[PDB]
Amino acid sequence: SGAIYVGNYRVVNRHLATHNDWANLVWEDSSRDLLVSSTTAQGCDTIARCDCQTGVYYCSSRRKHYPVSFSKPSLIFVEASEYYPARYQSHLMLAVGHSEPGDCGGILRCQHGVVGIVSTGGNGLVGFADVRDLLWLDE
Ligand SMILES: CSc1cc2c(cc1NC(=O)N1CCC[C@H](C(N)=O)C1)CCC(=O)N2
Ligand SMILES: [Zn+2]
Repeated sequence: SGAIYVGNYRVVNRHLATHNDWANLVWEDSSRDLLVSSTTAQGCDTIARCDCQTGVYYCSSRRKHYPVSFSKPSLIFVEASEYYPARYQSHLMLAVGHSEPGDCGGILRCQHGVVGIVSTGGNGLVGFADVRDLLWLDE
């Protein structure tokens, strides 16, 4: 589990979004596993606007933060699941690191702020849904 609170928005994994998220929907994209809903309070997370390929992520299955090198946002094949058929997920960045399904929502951050959230994993690899291109989260 896990979300990004910036301004009047809440950013979560689309496959984990609540009824409240869908009732206050701003934008969703199944191909990125992202959903953004509106909030009544002011979130204080800062979004990074950079091309960093190093950062730190929170791994709930280990109650620990891990430093990682990660790839640039790209289209990557993601095996079928209870939430989606087999498909290419866009804007995904991979890193060598531990992850388990309940780890989705863990934040990835660089020295410039929030980079994205855990969205995929499998065989000593963790995938992150990038959020740095969503310039409207700030405005
Ligand atoms: C960190 S998630 C994860 C971690 C692990 C495993 C599976 C997942 N599940 C995943 O990749 N999903 C399902 C949930 C929607 C995901 C999606 N974006 O379509 C795709 C298998 C065991 C393991 O070592 N790590
Ligand atoms: Zn950065």
